[PDB]
Formats: sequence, structure tokens, C-alpha cells
Amino acid sequence: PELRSRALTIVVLGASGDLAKKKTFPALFQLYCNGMLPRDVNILGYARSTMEDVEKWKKDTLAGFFTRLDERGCHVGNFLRRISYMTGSYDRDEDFARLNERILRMEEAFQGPEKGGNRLFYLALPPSVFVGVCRGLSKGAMQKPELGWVRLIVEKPFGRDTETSEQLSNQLKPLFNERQVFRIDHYLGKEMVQNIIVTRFANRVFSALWNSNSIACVQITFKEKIGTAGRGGYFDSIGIIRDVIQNHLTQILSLLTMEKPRSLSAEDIRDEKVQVLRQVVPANPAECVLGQYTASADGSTPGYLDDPSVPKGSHCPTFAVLRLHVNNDRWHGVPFIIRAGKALEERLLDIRIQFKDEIRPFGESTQRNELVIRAQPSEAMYLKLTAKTPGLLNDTHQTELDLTYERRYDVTLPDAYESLIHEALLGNSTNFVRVDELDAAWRIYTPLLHAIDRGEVKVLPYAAGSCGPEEAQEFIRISGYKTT
Amino acid sequence: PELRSRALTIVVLGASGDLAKKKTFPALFQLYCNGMLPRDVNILGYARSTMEDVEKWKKDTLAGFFTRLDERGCHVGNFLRRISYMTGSYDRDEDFARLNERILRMEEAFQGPEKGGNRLFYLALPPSVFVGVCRGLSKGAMQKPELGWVRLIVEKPFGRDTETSEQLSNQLKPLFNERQVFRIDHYLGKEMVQNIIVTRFANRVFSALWNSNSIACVQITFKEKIGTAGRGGYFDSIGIIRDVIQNHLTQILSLLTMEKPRSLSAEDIRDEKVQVLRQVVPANPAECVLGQYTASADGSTPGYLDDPSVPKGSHCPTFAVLRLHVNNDRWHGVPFIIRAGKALEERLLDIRIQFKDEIRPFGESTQRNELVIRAQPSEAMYLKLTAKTPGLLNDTHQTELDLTYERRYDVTLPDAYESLIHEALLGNSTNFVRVDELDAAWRIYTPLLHAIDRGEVKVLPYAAGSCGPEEAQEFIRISGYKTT
Amino acid sequence: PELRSRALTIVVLGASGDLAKKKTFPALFQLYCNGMLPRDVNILGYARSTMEDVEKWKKDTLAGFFTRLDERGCHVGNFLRRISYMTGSYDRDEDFARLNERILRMEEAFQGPEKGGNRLFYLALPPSVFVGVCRGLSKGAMQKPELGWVRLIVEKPFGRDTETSEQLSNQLKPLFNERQVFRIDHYLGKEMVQNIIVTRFANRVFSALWNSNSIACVQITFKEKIGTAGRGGYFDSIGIIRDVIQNHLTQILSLLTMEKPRSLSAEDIRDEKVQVLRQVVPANPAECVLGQYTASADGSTPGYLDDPSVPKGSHCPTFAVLRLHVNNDRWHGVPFIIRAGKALEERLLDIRIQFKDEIRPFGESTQRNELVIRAQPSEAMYLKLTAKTPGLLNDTHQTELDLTYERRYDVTLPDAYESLIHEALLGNSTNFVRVDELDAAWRIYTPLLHAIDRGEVKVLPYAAGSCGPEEAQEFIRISGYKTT
Amino acid sequence: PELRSRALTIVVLGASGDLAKKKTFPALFQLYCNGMLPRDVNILGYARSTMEDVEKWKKDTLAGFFTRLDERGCHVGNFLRRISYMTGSYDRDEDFARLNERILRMEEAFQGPEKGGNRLFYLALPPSVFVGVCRGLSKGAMQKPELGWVRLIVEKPFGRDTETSEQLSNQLKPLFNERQVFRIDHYLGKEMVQNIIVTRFANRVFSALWNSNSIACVQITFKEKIGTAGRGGYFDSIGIIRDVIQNHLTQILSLLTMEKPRSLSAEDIRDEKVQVLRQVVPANPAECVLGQYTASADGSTPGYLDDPSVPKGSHCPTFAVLRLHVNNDRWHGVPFIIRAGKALEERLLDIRIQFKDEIRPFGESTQRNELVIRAQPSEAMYLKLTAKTPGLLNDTHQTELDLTYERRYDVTLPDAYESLIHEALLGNSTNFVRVDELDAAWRIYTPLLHAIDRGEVKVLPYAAGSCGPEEAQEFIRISGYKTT
Ligand SMILES: NC(=O)C1=CN([C@@H]2O[C@H](COP(=O)(O)OP(=O)(O)OC[C@H]3O[C@@H](n4cnc5c(N)ncnc54)[C@H](OP(=O)(O)O)[C@@H]3O)[C@@H](O)[C@H]2O)C=CC1
Ligand SMILES: NC(=O)C1=CN([C@@H]2O[C@H](COP(=O)(O)OP(=O)(O)OC[C@H]3O[C@@H](n4cnc5c(N)ncnc54)[C@H](OP(=O)(O)O)[C@@H]3O)[C@@H](O)[C@H]2O)C=CC1
Ligand SMILES: O=P(O)(O)OC[C@H]1O[C@@H](O)[C@H](O)[C@@H](O)[C@@H]1O
Repeated sequence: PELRSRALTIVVLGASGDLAKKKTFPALFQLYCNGMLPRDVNILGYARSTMEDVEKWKKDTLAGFFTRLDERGCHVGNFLRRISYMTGSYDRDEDFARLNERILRMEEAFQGPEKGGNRLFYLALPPSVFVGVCRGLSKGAMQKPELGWVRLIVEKPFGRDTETSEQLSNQLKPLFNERQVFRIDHYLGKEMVQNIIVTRFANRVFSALWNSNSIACVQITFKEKIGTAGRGGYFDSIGIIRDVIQNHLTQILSLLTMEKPRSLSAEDIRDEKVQVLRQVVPANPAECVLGQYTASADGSTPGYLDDPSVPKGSHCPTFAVLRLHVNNDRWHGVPFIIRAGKALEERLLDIRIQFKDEIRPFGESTQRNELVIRAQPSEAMYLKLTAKTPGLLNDTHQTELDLTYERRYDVTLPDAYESLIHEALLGNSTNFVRVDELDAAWRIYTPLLHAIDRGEVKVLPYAAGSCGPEEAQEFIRISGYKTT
Repeated sequence: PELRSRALTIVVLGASGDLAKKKTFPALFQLYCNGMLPRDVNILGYARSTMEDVEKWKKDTLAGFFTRLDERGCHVGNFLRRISYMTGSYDRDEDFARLNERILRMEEAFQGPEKGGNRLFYLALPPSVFVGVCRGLSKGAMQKPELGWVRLIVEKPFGRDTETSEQLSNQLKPLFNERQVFRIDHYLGKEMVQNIIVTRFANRVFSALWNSNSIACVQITFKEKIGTAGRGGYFDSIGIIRDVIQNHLTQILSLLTMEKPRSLSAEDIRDEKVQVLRQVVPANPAECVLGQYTASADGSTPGYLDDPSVPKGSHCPTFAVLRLHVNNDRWHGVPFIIRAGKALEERLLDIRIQFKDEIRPFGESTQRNELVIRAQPSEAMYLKLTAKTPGLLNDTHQTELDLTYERRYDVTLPDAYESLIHEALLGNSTNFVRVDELDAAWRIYTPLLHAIDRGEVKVLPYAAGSCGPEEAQEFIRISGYKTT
Repeated sequence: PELRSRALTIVVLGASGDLAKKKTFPALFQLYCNGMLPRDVNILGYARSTMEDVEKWKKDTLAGFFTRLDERGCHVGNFLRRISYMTGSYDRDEDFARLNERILRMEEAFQGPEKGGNRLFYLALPPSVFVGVCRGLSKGAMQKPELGWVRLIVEKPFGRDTETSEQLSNQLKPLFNERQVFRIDHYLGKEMVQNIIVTRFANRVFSALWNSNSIACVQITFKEKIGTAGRGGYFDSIGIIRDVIQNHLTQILSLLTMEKPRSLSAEDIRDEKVQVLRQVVPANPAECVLGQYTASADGSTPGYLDDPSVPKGSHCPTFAVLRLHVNNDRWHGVPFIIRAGKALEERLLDIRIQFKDEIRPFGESTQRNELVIRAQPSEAMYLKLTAKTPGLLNDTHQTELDLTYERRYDVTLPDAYESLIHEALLGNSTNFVRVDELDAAWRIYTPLLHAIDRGEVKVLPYAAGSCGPEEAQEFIRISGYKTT
Repeated sequence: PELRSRALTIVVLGASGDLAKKKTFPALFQLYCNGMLPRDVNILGYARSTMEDVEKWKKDTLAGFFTRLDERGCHVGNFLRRISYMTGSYDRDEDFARLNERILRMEEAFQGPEKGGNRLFYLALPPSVFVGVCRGLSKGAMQKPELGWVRLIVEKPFGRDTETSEQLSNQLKPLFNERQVFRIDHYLGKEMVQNIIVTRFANRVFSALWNSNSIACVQITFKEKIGTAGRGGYFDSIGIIRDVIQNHLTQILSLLTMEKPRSLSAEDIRDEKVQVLRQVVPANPAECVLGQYTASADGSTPGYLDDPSVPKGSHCPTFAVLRLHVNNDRWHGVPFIIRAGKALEERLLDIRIQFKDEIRPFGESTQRNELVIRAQPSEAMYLKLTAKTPGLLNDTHQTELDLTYERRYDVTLPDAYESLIHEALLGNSTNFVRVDELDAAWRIYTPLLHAIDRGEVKVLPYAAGSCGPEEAQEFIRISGYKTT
């Protein structure tokens, strides 16, 4: 587009970090290979670490995390030629002046028709340095609006409750416009999450069914086999609710429950997401079951409390089932089950829309229909229903109408961060967390979170690799999800 | 269960015929192999032809049409041991007395506890001899009710209009109870047709959608590659409407449109089928397109009028598209497109429930959802809907949630006549055409049929192997089915 | 019609009784005056009492209960000329032979073209003599079918539970066809009860709303100021459930809950009433509140237990609130509140269809819509809804769209028995309790009734003239009816 | 509440005019009497006319148009004491400086706690002087924001098509904020129009019915007995579409069709009105019938073309029926009939929501339900439905559930301008035409209007006092409104 006619500089701050090498640079590599970045793009790493050999770091460390190298015919050296590194602090104005000048040098070397350059700052940094970096960038590394735009990609956590998150947003207010800020929730870059809006509002079949008349229960599920060992106890102060429920699953919740937007423009969609989240009744201790994993039966995985970085009397939940209510006319009386756990029997992210029983004329010879959207693994959408048992026997059984992407489509689906970085470069804010959207999410869970920190909510043990605490399943059953 | 405790005699009248060897005996073979008939069942062929060698006829002719011989270790000789043949006329009382005595011999040889025997008479005969055979059987070959039941399986045609069919039913009235008569419409034995009732009324998902609020158009389609050559001009006096639309597709129509029945008992289901058929507005010349096939482009297939058994100025349609209206609150304003043709590009039987457009917010970037039930070939049910194009491109495309039986299920689906004969033996009348059900069907088409015979409806040519006359597609389009 | 061309004899058995003079003869008088009976009709009273002066009894006693004498110009003497009286027993065949002969004499005196005569037997008798009278009539007072019809009007009670009622029906089976029996439930002759079917199924507005998607709760209410004093303790063995709930309010229940009938013919309507009643979950002790009235506060009305004809430890309920569930897809989750009491603050029969809350955007500034059908007093139908407060204040209030019959229509509505007798003469069984309809009703309440007789259900006191026991209101509230 | 704590000055520009004396001052009088204005309010008339005696003008002319004088004991002299008059031009800055100073004098004389004063400018002036007056006020008669607000009440016409109206809005843009501008459409002050939003969204009964599943046709009707004589030909350049359809009836249209708003705040409501108007398909010549009134049959009223101020070959329509389509999922396929005419048989403003037929089981013995909202005369809301004919006859008839305000409520409903002026003083913009709302309305009708001016749409004659041209009724019938 017009992205090609003007210089483009992508600055990865914290380029020496975990996210940078595992997600950011690999996503940028894929975007380069698909012709989604300009050939003459400049990617500038920025961090406090001194690089003795930049070429070696790029070839050995960075390139080690690139995927799909062999299948498609894209040269790695050409992409690495676009990457520079630079050393500097995250607080001193002298270093942000140096950063600006390095960008200027790259912008002047741009050979295209138009002058100046567009600047994308990716903040792959810890929350402790966030505000200082935003102040330095705002003060001394902004392009003037006439010569190009500035966009900020920022990562979670965004505070740890309503109050802390609001303070953080207020510090950003005078530094950047909300247009310029792109808050990542990387689940919004996943294929099947991106398809929710199309599934709901492009299809009469689902439009007509998507309310309390037909829907009995909605379940949103997150499972991982991995534990929280080797983090350095970073998880202990966060917990499973702050880590995935407050952001990833609430984002999914909002997409599943919002009204039809006025258009497909970014703000019309985000307006509806905020609108519905403000109608969610805040979670409370009585309508949740918490869990903290213990050592596995086979002995391989040690317990949460055996991690040397966690205090011995920690309430930190690694597992949680919540029952939420959305108080409006579309959703009244429909229980929303949100569950998320680490150290479980499988890796899973799925959405289950369980419809009401058709009581007659089949009674107990049928069961509830269910729309299942599985985002990972093996992404698929399928509709569970009752049919006649094939053949001469005249009986019933449950079956599916299936769409499994790896069988139907001959394409490799990109990592979430490829979609999102691309959309940030296009200037589309649809799949990024707006300031008021973030506030609405924290208000749902903050009362519960504060209760948990005071030690008022019981946390149940479960062996790593198990399905979680037994009373989680009983809680789900009485909540209205008929498991079958 | 009680079928085993009393003798069972299945008499195939017209056993020397086309239907007998191709459908009847092969179906009985499959039922024997699946343990669905008693091991000591007696199958008695009856016709005017003299059999010089019964064993050879059975081994060479009959066994030639048996399928799945290698798949199971079911012995063919054991089944053929149960078959006898007998010569006799279709009108003389002396021969029906002989038939009775032959049955009596078989019944006496039954070794089980109870006395007498149940008798199933399969009338695989032309319509010319039908009433005479019914009179002979009624008069001189009935079991007394105390010693067993008598059931009559009878084949179409059942008259050629409302009047002729009513006369025929009135002749049967004093001979047999309606409970004893099992009128075949063999499409009701096909897997996907049997599944219609379960699909509609066991599933909230389809229950909620099954009315004029969500449905824009319903299309029922019958196609065959075969022509009507070599029949001896039997088709000329019948036509495509009488041959498949009045029976097969109207049966499907009734299942797709009926209200939810009071229970799953046979008469509760048949009541609903009759109820809805009486609400169908009779077809008329203005809302139909007729066709008669001509010679194929490649030259292999000759035209309908080249068959030496058809008169030269025949109006007989080999192709027809009808638009019907069902006048009730569920279906008001929903056009029903019934189409059926021979000498077309493919063999097909499918049902398409085309839903309304979701107008916003996708507009022309989505299209109508469609539930497709394909009964043959390669039986399947799938739901066409719009989804995001997989990958980085953020676009839409039409896809499916699919259930293809040959991929999902590892079972060979039976021929229609296996299911039906089995259900006749069980005494379940659900999938058999009731006397009033038949009358309701004739009333829909009779006014049109009489108009066609008077030469008042234009019949358009189309080359064999083509898709039919061009104005059939235009008629379908303006009728409200959006083809895409 | 053809009612005029053949003799008509209406025999009122138990003509000396309470029902006869208060309801039967007065209804017949009104029918005569409106030209609904033939001028030459014969009305024959039959009972054991000897009449010293028949003319005086007619002029003084019977005519005393006739209404609307002055407003319309109908002569009383002309009607009384059509009435005869006759003495006889209810068991002796000699007396039913005499009855037959008296009818024959009246039939021969008919001067019209056709011979014979139609006979309507009204059994205004106690249950103790019922079967004996039916046997005598069947044996010795039937018209032959060729010379006219015979119809039996019979009154409740029809047994006192499922078993007793079934025995009674089995005794009637060989005596009369179900076509000939017309079981009275006189609430089906009331204007607003007759209008239920039209209200529901002639109007799209109510058709679309009449299910669990829009309806939150349905309440059916019966109140009387009168007590049960002076009955001679007849009520004590019956109770409020048997007296009005099992029949009157269950009839109303069936009309409010049935599916749309296949046509407006009598059996199509009655089929639907039976169908839905068989889907009602039987009442149980936990979901009811019983009451028995005590002396009024002002002292005028004595308590139920002060009636000298009731035993001192009677459990007999004069008040009852029931919560019923109809288990089907139209009604799942919708509580049905049936309440009925004597010795209450007012006389009332009304039906309240309370719809769900529209939650947004008015919240607590609106309240549940409610359709109210009031059958008595001052029969009316009105729809309670929220509107803007009239004038400059921009607020909300609850108001009504009203149809009060005495204001809108300038007509006097007939007593229930005028409609019903007229419909019995026309041969329309729509508003008469069918044998299977009756059985379905008893099955709903019998388990509860037997529990009450064993003394297992608590009966609460309430002062006559009060609104009933306090915990009845609390039971109603938690059941889901929001009173406002 | 805070309106009392600061000075209030209401300036009526064009106070010598028709609107001022007939609507503006009388409305202000009513607001004074109901305690809705502060007792120490200042009302300042402003116009070019010189007033020889201000007290006489107030007492004789102005007070002549006040109503409800006797009904309350509200003193007229007290209100007139609050009115001043002042002479000045509409273009000279010297006069707007004088105006400012006169306001300042009144503000200083305010005795309450706070300083400054709020200023409401009512522009009761012709469109020719509009922009000049807005410029003068903006330049030299604004209160500074710290000392009070400024609000502008402005009257139609707002241009004569999309282009002219857009230019006008662009001239206002730099002079006033959209928050300060209150564009009058006085139909939004009428009781029954104000109640539309409450009727639709506070009631489950109407919420559930308000879409194409239940609604067959919506008709909005405007009729007047008065003609356009004596106006000086002012109407000729405007026509009925610009005069009432583009504004009054389109406002009603938007309220009847909008989605449920996110809240009851002004901008949430106005957003929905704009949203739906942008989905209305523009009117076109084929889907309209135009009329121009001729002399009445009785001779009293002369024709439109006999008015000496109209050119002889005028196409100006005094009557118009339009069929509009709203292209979204709520309204697809539902025809909207807008009709408006002068010189007709009656004065009427009503809204008719005609529902679909309930086809079974009553067929032609029922008819379409209809919700009727009548704003004038004799304001009422009623629901037309089918019921059993009262009494012994068992037939059907159409009746109503009625709410007639003059019978139900003992209150005199205010003129439209009382509500609106009051809401402007409160700062509630809900019932005022927003800039984008206005643009959306012009886009609906502009293509049609330009066609009419070019002389491409036929204009039919009709006698004054008649019901309009005959082919208007035929157009309505084929459009889908069943008149009965
Ligand atoms: N073939 C098929 O797949 C279908 C068949 N049907 C129906 O099933 C029935 C049987 O069909 P099909 O088997 O094709 O019929 P056929 O023409 O093969 O006749 C069946 C048998 O009946 C006897 N028969 C034939 N013509 C006469 C006659 N004029 N008078 C007396 N007997 C005669 C013959 O036996 P014999 O001379 O030895 O007595 C013959 O073997 C028919 O009613 C047909 O309409 C319906 C749909 C499809
Ligand atoms: N009358 C009604 O009910 C309705 C009115 N309206 C709108 O309200 C506004 C006022 O209407 P209305 O009161 O009938 O208007 P008028 O024609 O009565 O004019 C209003 C006042 O403005 C001044 N004026 C009139 N003509 C001119 C001119 N050519 N140049 C400068 N000043 C002039 C006069 O005062 P002076 O000469 O003393 O300065 C006059 O008293 C208009 O915009 C109209 O479209 C809309 C719908 C209905
Ligand atoms: O679709 P199927 O089961 O092969 O049956 C098709 C045949 O069905 C028969 O009933 C018709 O008479 C034939 O004309 C038709 O070809």
C-alpha cells in the first residue's frame, strides 16, 4: 500500500529477551517471507545488553527459532540483513536521543519517493520499566505527524487489578493517543478466535440460535500440560485468573456475547465488546472453584509448592472454574463457565455452545446439541447432534458435522503474532485491547482477586496430569453444563 | 422376539419378475444373513411361469443379484434352502386354494411351540392383475386371526390420479383392513430419508430454525443419467410426475414440512404427514417447467421420441420443476422447489434447506447458509456456511461442516427394501403409505396432470446428458433459490 | 335446522332438585325465548316426588328462578305450556318403560313431516343413583337410530379419584357410545373461557408470544366469598381440589396450554386438550399450600369446623394453591399456579399470563407485562404494560389496554348452561369432557388427594373474608409470580 | 435544580412572528404555571418591528393565545411581568452588542448565589436570515463557558435537499458546538410519539413481536383538512415531502425501526436513530403516488392552483404515499407505507403496525392483528384483534384492547413545544435532530425530490375534502397493507 512508499522502522525494545527471540523476530521473519513487510524495512533491536557479535547472535540465536525454513523458498540471510542491534538504557533521555538518531539515519537512507518514516515501537519489556520507556519515547523519539505515524505495541500484564491498571492507563494518557497504542492480547491472533465474529454474524443459522431461547450453557476452556516451574516464581504473584482468564478467555467471552456491531470498522466492533463486558456480573467466591497443582502420580512433575521460588503457604491458583452471568436480554439465565488450568491431562483451548434439550418426541433418546470451536490443538469447528444409527437398526446416536482445518485446508496457519503485527502495521485496531475494554475486564475479576489474596477463598489440591480437583466437575455439573 | 415363536411364511407373488430378483430376494438374503429372519423361515415364490429346474434358477439367476457375499461369512446355500417355487394363475380360486395348502404344509412343519403361522404376501406384480390377486388371497389364503397375522406388501403405481386411485382403494376396503396393507414407497427405506425425522425433532438446533423466519427456500432434487429406453413405452402413460414426484419426493416433502408428532408411534407420525399434505396448494401449469429429453450431443443416447414404443406426438415429460406452496403458519411464503428428471448429467437425490441471508454486517461478503441432505450417491449431511479464509488474509469464503457416512462410519448401508421388509415383519407402519396419505398426494398433482394430458402445458426439449432445459434454471432462480 | 323437522323431547331427571330449578329450567326458558328451541318442544320432568299441583309448581317455584323477564318481550305461560311432570323411581324397569311410553305419546303428537323423535336426557341427579339410571334408560328408553338420536347430559362428580372415575366410565361403556355422552363442566359455557381458543389461535400477536421464550408465569385463580355452610357436610368428602381445581381450572389449564388443533372440529380440539393434560406433571404435597377457613373477624361468618355436618378433625381443604409443571418444549420451565378458595375477600375467576421482564434499557423502571382474562365478575380482557407517564413529566407507569364487555358491548351474556344445552342439541361435543380427557385430569391430582386423605399434608387456618393463609402468598412469590 | 441557582434568560428572536405568539410564548406560559421555569426568569423578545405599547401587545395579542387560563389559578400578569421586548436588526453587529447588554442587565439583576447566567436563544425566524443571526450571536452575544451555557433552538426548513442542508450545517460548524444546537422537530414533543420508545423497549410483549417474523406491514399516516391557501405560495417551493415526510414522519419512522439503544442517554438513542436511517433504501418514483388538491365538491375550498401565489404549471405535491424498505435483518421484506396529505377528509396522525395473518385454524374467520398508535386527535393506543362474538352465537368479530388517554387519564396533555423547550433547558438532546440524523433523512428523499422538480413524476388531482387520489389506495393495497 502506502506502507511501501515511506520508510518503515520497527524497533524491538528488549530484543535480548524471551518474547523477542521466541515470538517477535520469528513472526517478523514470516511476514518478510510472505511479502508482507517492505524489502527495505529496518528492524532495530534495543536493549541494555552489549552485543559482542551481532551477526553471530542473529545467525545462531535468532535464526534458531525461525520455522517453515525448508517448505517454502525464503532466504534467511536477506531477512537478517534488515536487522540491527543497539545498546541503551530504558530511563535516560540521552539514550532515547541516540535511538531517535539511529532511526533518523535509517529513514534518510530510504530511497523511495516520500520523506520521513513510519515508526513501530514493540515494547517486549517487563512491566517495571514500562512507563519510563513510554516517557522517553514520547519525549525524544516521536516522528512528527506530517512525516509519518508512531504506533506502540505493548504487552501484558496491564496492572494486577482495576486500580493498578487504571493508574497505568492514566500515565499513558498524556504520552500517546489511544489511536497510537496497540495493547496485545495474542489470543486475538489465533485463527479460530478471529473466526468467531464471522461465524456469529455472517450466518443466519447461528444468528437465529445465539440467545437464551436456544442456548442452555456456554463453556470456555483452557488447559495446559506444562506447569509453572522454572519461571523464578513469576507466576506466584499473578495466578491463573490474571494470567489467562482476565485477558485471553474474557476476550473470547466478549466476542461470543457482544451484539451485532454497527459495521465491521474497528471501533464499531470494540464498542460492542466493551458494551457487553460492562453487563457481566462480577465473579464471586461462591461461584468459583480454585486449584493448585501438586506432584504428579508418576513422579516426573513436581508440585507447585516444590518450586524453590514460591513461598510455602501460597494461595496462588494454578486452576480455576468460574460461573459468570451476563445480565441482558440475550443472555439472561444462561450460565457462562470459564475454566483454565495448568498441569492438566491435555493441552486444549475450546469453546462449547451447549444448546437446550429438544424434549419431544425423543426424550432420553436424544441429548443436547453442542457447537464446538477448538482453537488448539488441531483447530476445528464441529456441531454435535443426534442422528439415526446407520444401517438397519432404528436407534439414535450422537454424531458431528465436522470442519477440521488440517484435513479440509492445505495451508499452514500462522502464529498469533504474525496476524497482529501485520494488523498494527495496517493501522487496524480491531484485535487490540482498548483502554475502556481493559477496565471492563478488570472490574469483572478484581473483587474475587482481592478476596483470594486475603486468603478467603479455598484452594484445592490436584495432581499434575490429572483433570483437576473433583469438585470442579461437580461445580460445572450443577452450573448447568451436561457433560456427555 | 415373538416372530420366532410362530411359523413365518413370506410369499413373493410374481417371483419370476424384475423387482423380485433385483430387489426382493436380495433384500431377504441380507435380512437372513443379519439374523433378522428366523433360521426356519419359508420363502415361497409364486407365478405363472413353469420352473424346469428350481435349484438352478435359485443358484444361477437369483444368487447372481446378491451382494456383500465375500464381506461376511454368510452361506448362500443355507438361505436358498429356505426358498421354494410354485406355479399358478393370478385369478383362479383353485390356485389360491393350492397356495393356501402349500403354506399350510410349511406351517405344520414349523417345530416351535405355537400353532398356525404368520403370512406376509409380497405383491411384486403389474397393476393390471392387482385387484384379482387381492380378491383371491382374501377369499382363500388368509390365516385366521387367532393363528397369526396377514400382511400385504403392495407396489406402485396406485392409480394415475385422484379418481383412479380412490376406486382402487375402495376395491381393497372389503378385502383387507388398513392395518394389514403395507403400501411401499421405497424412498422411505433410504438411510438419509429415514434420518429426516430425527434430524428435525431430536435437535434443538434444527427445531428452532425450521420455519419461515429462518428458511428462505427448500429444494428437493431427483436426477438420473439413465433414460426410459427399452421399457416398452411403459413410461409414456406415466411421466416423471407420476413416476417419482407424486410419491418419492412428496414423501420427502411431507417429512420435511410436517409438525412435530404427538409421539413416535406409527399413526402419530402418519397423521402429521397427512395433515401437512392436505395444506399443500395444488400445483398448477404457471408454476412449473416440463421437459422431454432428445438425443445426446455425443450420439450414444437416442431421444425419448426415438424409442419405438412411444407415440410420435407424446407430451410425456421426462423432466419437471414445480414450485409448491404450503399454506400454514410455519411455511407461509417459503417456496418449495421440487425437481425430477431422467437423462441428466448425474445421478442425484438431495434435499437443500436454503436459509435467509444475514444482511449485516457482511452484506455481499457472505451468502445464504444451506443444510444439504444427500441421500445418494455417497450419502451425507452437511451445513454450508461462511467462515474466515484460513491464514493471514482476512477475507471470507463458503465452507461446510460435513458428515459423509462412508468416511465417518465403517458400515455398508442396506438397500431400501431391507429396512422396509423388516419393518413390515415387525408390524411397524411408519414408513408405508396410508390410504388417506395417498389421496392427499394425488390431490396435489391431479389438476396439473389432467392439464398436461389435454396438451395445455408446454414441454421443452433438452439433450440427454445435459442439465435440462435452460428455462428450468431461470424458473428456479425467480422462484427464490439462489444458486451458488 | 333439522332439529325442527323431527320431534324433540328433553327429559330432566331429578326435576324436583336444586340444579333443575336454579340452572336447568331457567336456561331452557332463555333458549325458548331466543328461538333456539322448537316452539313445539316437549320438556318432561321426572323424579320420585309426587306433584299435587303441577301448574302451581311451574308458576310459583320454577318461574321464580327465570331472569330477564321484563327487558325482552317473551311470554312465560307459553314456555310453561311445554313442561310436563311425571313420577317414577330411578331403578325399576317398569318406570323406565312408563317413561318411554310418555315420550312416545309426545313424539306421536309431533305434527311435522318426519317420524320418531330426538331424545335428550338431562341427569340432574346425585352420583349414588347415576349408574342405575343409565342402565334403565339404555335398556328401556332408547330411540332406535333410524328414528332419532339419544344424548345424555351428565353432571359431576365423576368419581373422586382416578380409580373410582375409571370404574364409573367402564360401567357406562356398554350402555352408551361416547358420542352420546355429554359430560358437563359448566365453566366451558362461560363467555371468556369460550374465547380462550379464539384469543390464542386467531391472533398472530398472541400466537407468537405463547411459549416459554416470552412467558414467565401463568396463574389461574378462583375465589368466592361464600363458604360451605348449609351443604349438609357434602363438601367435606370432596374438598376444593375435587370441587373446582380437578375440573373447572384444569379445563381452563388445558385450553391455555394445548397446541394449535388440526381443525376446529370437536375431536381435533379435544384431542389437543387430552394431549397436553397427559404431559402435566402430577401435583405433589411439596408444591402446594392447603387451607381451611375459620370464623371471620367481624363474627358474621362461622368457621368451617363450626358447620354441624363436618367431623371435628377434618382435613378438608377449602383453599389450595398448586404449582404445576407442563413437561414439553412450549412450556418447559414455566410455572403454572392454580389457586382456588372459598370464604375469601372477593368473588373472582381470572387468568393471568405474566410475561418476562424486558431487562434493558428500563431495568427497574418497567415491570412484567401481563395478559389478564377475567371471566367473572364484570368479564373483561386487558393487557398490562408500561408507558410514559402522561404529560410533561418524563417517567414511566403501568397502565392497560382494556376490553370490558359491559362497556364495549350492549348485550347480556347468557348463563353457562344456555350455551352448553344448545351445543348438546346441535350435537357439538367441543365443550364437553371426553372420557380420556377426564382420566388425564384425575391422574394429575390423585396422588396428592390420597396423601391429603391419609393426613400427610398440613392444612392451614385462615379467617373467612381474609385473602387466605399468609404462606400461600409466599409460596406464590417463590413459585415465580411477581405480584405488582 | 441548578437551573434555579443561576440566572436564566430566554431570548425569542422573531418575537413579532406567527410561531412566537401561537406556540413559543404560550408554551413558556404553561411552563411558568407548572413551576418548570424559575419565578425570576427573563424572557426577552427581539425583532425589527417597533413596539409602541409593549404592555398592550403582551396583554391583548400574546395573552390571547394562552390556554387553560380558567383550569388552574395561575396568574397571567405574573408571567407577563417576566417578558420584555426590544427592537433590532438580524445582521448588524451593533444590535447584537445591544442584545448582549440587555441580557447582561437582566443577569446582573439576578439575586441568587451564582454569577453570570444561562442563555437560551430561540430562533423563530425565516431561513433567509438564519446564518446571519447565528453569526451575530456567536460573535457578540455568547456567555463565556465559566459563567453559563448557551443553547440555540432552531426551526425547519433545514435546507431543501442533501446538498443545501449540508452547506447550512457547515456554516454553523465554526459558530456553535453540536451540543449547543437544538434542532426542533416538534412531532418529537407529542405525547404518543414520546411513548414509542417506552412502548417498544420496556415491554416484552412488543419487544418479541417487533420484527419481520410477526410484522407484515407498517403504515405511518398524516392527514389534514386545511389546505395551503393564504400562505403566499410559501408551500409551492417546499411540497408535502419536504414539509412533513422528510422530518416529522421520518422521525417517527426512526423511532419505530431503530434497534434497542445501549442506554437511555441522549446520544445512545440518537446513535440508533441515525444507524437505522442510514439503512433505509432511498425512495424512488416507481414506489410512490403523488397528489395535488383541486377545488372541493361543495365549492367552499378552492383548488391548489387557484391560489394566486402559485405558478400555473406547478408540480408541487400536496399529497404523497411512499413505500420504503429498511434493509436489515429486523425489517427485511416489511413494507413501510408513509402517507401525508393536506385538504383531506380528516385531521389524523396515526401509526399502524399490521401483523401477519394467523392462517390456521380460523382462515378467513380472522384478520390481521394491528397495533394502532394515534397521536392526534384524541390520542390513544389500541390493539385490534379477533375475539368470539359476545353471547350465544359462536362466531368471530374484530375488537380492540383500548387505551384512550382522555377517558383513562384526568390530565390535559401539553402542546409539543412545552416538552421540548423544557428538555432544551434541562440540556437533554434526545428529542432534537442531530446534524448526522438530519443528513440521513435528506439522503432518503433527495433523489425523489430532484426527479419531481425535473417534472418526471406524475402528480394526480384529488378534490379537497376527499380521501385523495384513488390510485393511492390501490398502491397501498398492492404494497401489502390489508385495509379492514
Ligand atoms: N422393477 C422395479 O424396480 C420397480 C417396480 N415397481 C412395481 O413393482 C411391480 C412389479 O414390477 P416388475 O417386477 O418390473 O414387473 P414385471 O413386468 O417384471 O412383472 C412381474 C411378474 O408378473 C408377471 N406378469 C407380467 N406381466 C403380466 C401380465 N400382463 N399378466 C399377468 N402377469 C404378468 C410375470 O410373471 P409370470 O408371467 O411368471 O406370472 C412377471 O415375472 C409393478 O407393479 C411395478 O410397477 C415399482 C417401481 C420400481
Ligand atoms: N408557523 C409555524 O407554526 C411553523 C413555523 N416554522 C418555522 O419557524 C420559523 C418562524 O416561522 P413564522 O413565525 O411563521 O415566520 P414569520 O413569517 O411569521 O416570520 C417571523 C418573524 O421574522 C421576521 N421576518 C419575516 N420575514 C422576514 C424577512 N424577509 N427578513 C427579515 N425578517 C423577517 C418578522 O419580524 P420583524 O419583521 O418584526 O423582524 C416576523 O415577525 C420559520 O423558520 C418557519 O419555517 C416551522 C413549522 C411551523
Ligand atoms: O433412486 P432409486 O432407488 O434407484 O429408484 C429410482 C427408480 O424408482 C422407481 O420407483 C421409479 O419408477 C423409477 O423410474 C426410478 O428410476
